[PDB]
Order: sequence, then structure tokens, then C-alpha cells
Amino acid sequence: VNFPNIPAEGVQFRLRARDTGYVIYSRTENPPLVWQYNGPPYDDQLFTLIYGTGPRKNLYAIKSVPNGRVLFSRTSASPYVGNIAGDGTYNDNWFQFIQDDNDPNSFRIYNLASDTVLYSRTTADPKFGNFTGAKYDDQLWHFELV
Amino acid sequence: VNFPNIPAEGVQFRLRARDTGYVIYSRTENPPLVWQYNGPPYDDQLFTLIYGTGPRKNLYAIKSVPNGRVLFSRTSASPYVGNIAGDGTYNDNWFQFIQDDNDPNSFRIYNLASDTVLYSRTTADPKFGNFTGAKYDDQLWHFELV
Ligand SMILES: CC(=O)N[C@@H]1[C@@H](O)[C@@H](O)[C@@H](CO)O[C@H]1O
Ligand SMILES: CC(=O)N[C@@H]1[C@@H](O)[C@@H](O)[C@@H](CO)O[C@H]1O
Ligand SMILES: CC(=O)N[C@@H]1[C@@H](O)[C@@H](O)[C@@H](CO)O[C@H]1O
Ligand SMILES: CC(=O)N[C@@H]1[C@@H](O)[C@@H](O)[C@@H](CO)O[C@H]1O
Repeated sequence: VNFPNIPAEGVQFRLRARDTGYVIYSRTENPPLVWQYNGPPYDDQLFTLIYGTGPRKNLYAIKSVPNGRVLFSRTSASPYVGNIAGDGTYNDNWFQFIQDDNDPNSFRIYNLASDTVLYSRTTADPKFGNFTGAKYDDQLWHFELV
Repeated sequence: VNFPNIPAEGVQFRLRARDTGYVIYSRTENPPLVWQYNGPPYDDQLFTLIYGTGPRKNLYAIKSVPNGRVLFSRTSASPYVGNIAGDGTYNDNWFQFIQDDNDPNSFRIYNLASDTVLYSRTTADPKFGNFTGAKYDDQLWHFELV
């Protein structure tokens, strides 16, 4: 089931992991350009959604407020999770927000092109990334409206 | 996770529900045109896949062998599950095959446009249809190779 509380188009938010409490950032300098962060609020943690239509209905591009780049999640080349300019020019720029089967208040950030979800953990490196496999709690996210 | 054993493009198969053992049929006359059936093998139970590309990567159109129509699954209008001429003109003609979380050999027939899965049951009417909500075993299918 699609997450029932997806922010309206253009509404700004942070993406915060339910369990770690870390947020995603998307920047243009100093790789990794997309990663998780535990610290003060920076503008590169702010996102809006571009609503997919037609073949992209129920998918969304995740766009950076300060730099305008959208996220991608792929398995073909490094970096696997990154950003790129535009408004979702490429297939792997498009994400589905899938409500958790148990916790109705959180969702997975799912990529149709790559069949992956984003995760945030405190355990094994890489501590942030994408993943194809079983459901784990470290794949659960919140929209944090600002 | 996408079902790892999706038939090659153009290969013929039946869609049989794991629990009821009923198969889907798709015909042009006598409604319901798409429904479940408990009985002998007939041509209107035979399907092939059109492989989606580009924005439809990891999605598939399900085409009927004897009549050439593709399936649809929608919540907008009755019939909710049906067929239509073409090769996938509409977004509700496009399906993802999502492996079950527990049973690696079965999958849900998921529609991105409508956020529904197909089900087959012996209990309440309608005994075949689509559904937006929790995971139930009556939503599990096999590709039956012919
Ligand atoms: C002083 C400095 O570089 N701090 C960076 C900041 O620029 C921002 O990218 C943040 C993630 O929101 O990560 C921090 O490590
Ligand atoms: C053994 C191990 O590292 N397991 C992790 C699992 O805990 C979870 O983090 C998942 C990503 O959601 O990735 C797996 O590789
Ligand atoms: C005008 C209208 O309703 N168009 C629908 C279309 O949206 C789609 O549901 C299709 C089945 O793939 O059936 C059509 O009748
Ligand atoms: C309350 C109720 O009847 N729930 C059913 C559920 O058991 C299952 O059959 C599902 C289809 O997967 O449809 C639901 O309407």
C-alpha cells in the first residue's frame, strides 16, 4: 500500500529514518554526495517531491531544495545512491513510498527501476545505501515537515 | 523484491493461485470477461508477457493468447479487473510481479497505477478481484508453464 501521507508537491521536508533518527542529505561537493547525517539542520537535508504522472503515477522524484538535483538509486554503477540535475530525467530517479506492513506511520523509499529500498543503520559499512531483499526496520522512513 | 523467475518475453503460461488452485481466464464474450476458473485447461487461460522498457522497466503487460487483449486492474470503474485491446496503452495495463516475503516460489500480481494486487478466494463475493491493503495468502500466484 502506498504511504497515505505523502507531502503535497513542493512542500519541504527532511527524510528521517525511524530507528537511527538520521536524515538524508543531498549535496554537490565532497563525496558521498548523498548519505545519512546525525547533527545540526543543514539546507542540503531539505527536499520536495515532483509528482509522477502517466507511466510515473504513484512515483515521485526527490528534489533538493538548495541545489535542485534529484536522487537516484541504482545497482549498475557507483555511486549506487546519488543525485543528478533535472526533474527526473532518468528512470532510476523515480521512487514509490510504500507503507510498512506493520507500522502504518513509516514507509520504504522504493525504486522501481532498480528494485531497491534505501536504508539507514548504525551497524555495518556501508551504513547508508540501497538494498534488494527482505524487510528490515532500518529501511523505514518518515517525512519530517519543516 | 521482484519475482526472480518471470517467464521470458513471449513464453506462454497460466496464472494459477497458490491456495485455491484456480486459474485466471481472459475472454472477449460473456461477462465476467476476466475471472477465476476451477476446471479443465482452455486457451483463454493462456497468457504471455510484454516486457516493459524505459519507464515501464520491471513492469509487464499480460496478454491473452487467443484474443490478444491485455489485462487491466483498476479501482476507478467496474469491472475492476478486465481486459482491453492493445499492448498496454493505459498505465493500469502494467503489472509488477512481487515475490512473497515468506514463500520464494509465489508472487503478487501488483498494479502500480491502482496500487492493487489480484486475489483468488473461495470465501466472500467477489471471489476473484483486486485489492488495496494488507498481505493475504489468497493474493499468491504461480506461473504455470505450458
Ligand atoms: C561543515 C560541514 O561541512 N558540514 C557538512 C554540511 O556541509 C552538510 O553537508 C551536512 C549534511 O547535511 O554534512 C556536514 O558534514
Ligand atoms: C547481515 C547484514 O548486514 N544484514 C543487513 C540487514 O540488517 C539490513 O541492514 C539490510 C538493509 O536494509 O542489509 C542487510 O545486509
Ligand atoms: C476513458 C476511460 O475510462 N479509459 C479507461 C482507461 O483509463 C483504462 O482503465 C482502460 C483499461 O486499461 O479502460 C478505459 O476505458
Ligand atoms: C475483511 C475481509 O473480508 N478481508 C478480505 C481478505 O480476507 C482478503 O480476502 C482480501 C483479498 O486479498 O480481501 C479482503 O476484503
